[PDB]
Amino acid sequence: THWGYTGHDSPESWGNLSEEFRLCSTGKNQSPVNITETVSGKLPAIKVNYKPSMVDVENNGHTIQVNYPEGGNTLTVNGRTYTLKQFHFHVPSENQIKGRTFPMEAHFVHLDENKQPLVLAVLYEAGKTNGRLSSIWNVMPMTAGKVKLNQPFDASTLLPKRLKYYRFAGSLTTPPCTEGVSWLVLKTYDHIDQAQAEKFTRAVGSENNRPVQPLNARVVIE
Amino acid sequence: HWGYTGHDSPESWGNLSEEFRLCSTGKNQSPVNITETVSGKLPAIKVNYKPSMVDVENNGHTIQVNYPEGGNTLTVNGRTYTLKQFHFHVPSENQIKGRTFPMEAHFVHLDENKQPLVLAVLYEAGKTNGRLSSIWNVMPMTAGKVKLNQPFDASTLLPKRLKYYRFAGSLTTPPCTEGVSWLVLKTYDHIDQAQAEKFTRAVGSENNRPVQPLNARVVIE
Ligand SMILES: [Zn+2]
Ligand SMILES: [Zn+2]
Repeated sequence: THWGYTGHDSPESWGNLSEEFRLCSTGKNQSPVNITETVSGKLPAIKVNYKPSMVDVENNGHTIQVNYPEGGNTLTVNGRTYTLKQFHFHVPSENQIKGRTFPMEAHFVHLDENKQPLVLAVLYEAGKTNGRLSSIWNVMPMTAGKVKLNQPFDASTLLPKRLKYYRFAGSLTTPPCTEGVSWLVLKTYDHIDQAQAEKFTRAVGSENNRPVQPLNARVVIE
Repeated sequence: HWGYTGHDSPESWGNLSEEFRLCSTGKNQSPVNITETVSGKLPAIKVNYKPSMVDVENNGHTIQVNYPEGGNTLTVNGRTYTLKQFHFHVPSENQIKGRTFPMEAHFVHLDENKQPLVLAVLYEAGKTNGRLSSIWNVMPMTAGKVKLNQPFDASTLLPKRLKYYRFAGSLTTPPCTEGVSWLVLKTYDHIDQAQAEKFTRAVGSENNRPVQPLNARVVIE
């Protein structure tokens, strides 16, 4: 069913749209969340192996998504290898750190061999222009459609130096709100100019952040 | 052929057809005016309604939302009833201590053995009911059936607290069949004047049957 962020299709109503979106309102391990209290722990290191690839940018009406038709771009964590399937954006951010909403947030969606999803999240602070995002921003479809990127894109450039992260379990922030998703939110933020965030919104048609959900029985580790 | 006005009013139903004789001779007729009750430990209601493809119908006596497919159920005491349809009455048919409400909704269920169960929701005059808007928008003004294209979840029409009044009754329209389980929710929902009047206009008149004596029945709450 059609769903959105405004009108009668807003996040508060996703569960009433179709029986398949039921977990959006009944789930107890939903995303995004407001990270306030955390438990300090010895978290395992992240091994990222991204390479210049043949990707295609897409405007699906909900976000601007960069699709990877093939494998080869991976993330290894605690012995398990996850393959990057796609990455997209949210303006403003969905997850919050101590009540702070960020200008933008990127979600790098991965899937392991058993099809278990893992999302790596990057938060952006308001500031200097990001040239690393220009290659995608300049070809950004202003309307619903896909555009093949002529030059190979290297997602490695979109990741910080230090890969320390916050770890918790959650779900997809969009319908059907499937749970069983591991979330790794990077502690080191990147940046964007207020104008970059603005062009995004204009292309999508509205802010596309889902409101924060209750942590419930969950503990966030840092 | 029956109605609420003209020569075929509720008070005459039993006289207009041998098939409608129970409307005048029944001792366990609905609706009723709930005044005196017996406090008892009633079983909790388990409602399992979901977004479904339904059709809206103006049959000349009410505005009805039909469910051709199964999947929407109500469970009480291990028994499971499947929602067949829900309709409305303006003003309400049942009363609580002499009080008639602006509107009343009837959710008609049937179990494996075709035993009818009616869940009733009463509405007070208040703010605009936005959860009824979708149905109200496509509401056929003339006798006819229209298939609501977007899915409708009847759970949005029910309050969080499901306490209810329990008594046995009948259908409130001919042939006034008895053996009907009635569960009237204690918590009220709301509608505005416009919505109520809009309903009367499409149906063509007030469609509430006058209250019937309880006789040997007792209402439990
Ligand atoms: Zn996302
Ligand atoms: Zn009725």
